[PDB]
Amino acid sequence: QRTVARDITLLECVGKGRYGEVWRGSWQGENVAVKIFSSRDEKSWFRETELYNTVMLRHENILGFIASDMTSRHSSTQLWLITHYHEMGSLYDYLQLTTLDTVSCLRIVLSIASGLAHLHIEIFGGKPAIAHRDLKSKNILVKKNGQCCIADLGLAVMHSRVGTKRYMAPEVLDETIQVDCFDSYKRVDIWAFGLVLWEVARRMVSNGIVEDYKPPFYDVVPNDPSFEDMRKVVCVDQQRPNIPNRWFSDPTLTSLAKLMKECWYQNPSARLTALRIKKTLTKID
Ligand SMILES: COc1cc(-c2cncc(-c3ccc(C4CCN(C)CC4)cc3)c2C)cc(OC)c1OC
Ligand SMILES: COc1cc(-c2cncc(-c3ccc(C4CCN(C)CC4)cc3)c2C)cc(OC)c1OC
Ligand SMILES: COc1cc(-c2cncc(-c3ccc(C4CCN(C)CC4)cc3)c2C)cc(OC)c1OC
Repeated sequence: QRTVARDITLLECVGKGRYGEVWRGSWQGENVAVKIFSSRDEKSWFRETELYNTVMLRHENILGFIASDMTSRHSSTQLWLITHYHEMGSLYDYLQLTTLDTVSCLRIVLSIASGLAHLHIEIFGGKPAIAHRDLKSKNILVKKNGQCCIADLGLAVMHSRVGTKRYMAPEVLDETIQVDCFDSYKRVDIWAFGLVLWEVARRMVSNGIVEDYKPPFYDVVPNDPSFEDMRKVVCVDQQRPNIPNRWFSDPTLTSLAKLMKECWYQNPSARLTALRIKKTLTKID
């Protein structure tokens, strides 16, 4: 009645960590991305699989799902997540070398805001509201058309492993987050979005000037900062990323500085919503 061609050829490893590995693969002559999970991070595969079994997200700024595969091995279970492949790689990767102009900077950040607002919004008929819980530049991929997409729903929570410590909001670091209020999780994503917006804005040229790529808080915490390192910076001293003087000569960067400030309020309920961020970004330039 029909052949079901399941063979995926793994061609090149494009990422390896404690999570496991990501591979460029081939299925029926087309590139796919294959995430192979470590034993240590099986729950990330289960959570993303459970979410996609609940709602088949389809959005230009969400990494495109293809498949979740569990295969029985002699002494172990093998877990793969198969997605669209974005050959330009992560935003983290891309910003290291590349500088941006006004149009490319805005296109990047508005595409991220678009993906994030899609996750956050409940649609009746539709989708549950979704918070990401690990938004960062390594979890955003660059597409050839200049838009980005959001990746890795292994920590996501639906309404109707913990986050990367460098990007944790103050209420996560001081353990005051209202864990029974779904809006709490959206506001944690907004904080992290503001940090990503800062990372990208630094790489936008104005008046012949650009900042070097740096991760958020590069100047105040070590590599692999501890919870305590982050809590002292963000909660106790209430530091925020630096806005360089040169941004205030450029109307786009002046507007982006204002926006990122309104993602970083200590009071989570004062932060902008993803929908409000989108509207603000459509009115810039
Ligand atoms: C099991 O595993 C994998 C399967 C595949 C795959 C390969 N060929 C064809 C298919 C297919 C799709 C859909 C139908 C429909 C047709 C309409 N009818 C009314 C209901 C059924 C049938 C067949 C699939 C799903 C790829 C994989 O990897 C890319 C798989 O591994 C994860
Ligand atoms: C998993 O991913 C991929 C899958 C496939 C693929 C392979 N065989 C059959 C199908 C299919 C056919 C028909 C229906 C429907 C059509 C309308 N109604 C009658 C209900 C049933 C569904 C599915 C697909 C989608 C191709 C892909 O790429 C070209 C995939 O992407 C990598
Ligand atoms: C963040 O997380 C996930 C990401 C991906 C993913 C999807 N497309 C492309 C990539 C990629 C491709 C290529 C490079 C390099 C190699 C060549 N060049 C010299 C520099 C660029 C880097 C990255 C990835 C890593 C898939 C995932 O799941 C299957 C992820 O997990 C949810």
